[PDB]
Amino acid sequence: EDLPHHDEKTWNVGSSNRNKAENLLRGKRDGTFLVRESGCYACSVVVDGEVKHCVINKTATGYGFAEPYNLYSSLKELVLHYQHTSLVQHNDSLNVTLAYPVYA
Repeated sequence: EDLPHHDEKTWNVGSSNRNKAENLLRGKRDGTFLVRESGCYACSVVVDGEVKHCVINKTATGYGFAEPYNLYSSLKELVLHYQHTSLVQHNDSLNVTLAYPVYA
């Protein structure tokens, strides 16, 4: 019953790239997502039938999608927040939550 997001291996694919992310998310439902590393981090998430990508900033104050909200202490804390809060506030093309970990 607890969210699958609590196991970071269900969504953090480690060192990867945009193409690999597209192949992993192809055919997945809206809200399926992953976090990838290498520009250190990014989020790939399915929105309205398309795979979308955005940067995850790693700053002095924490992780986030945009200032003044780069304040999450870890990637897991970031993911848990955006599991219930839409990314739409940061981008009108990203009206989605991080609902389904790619490997859950």
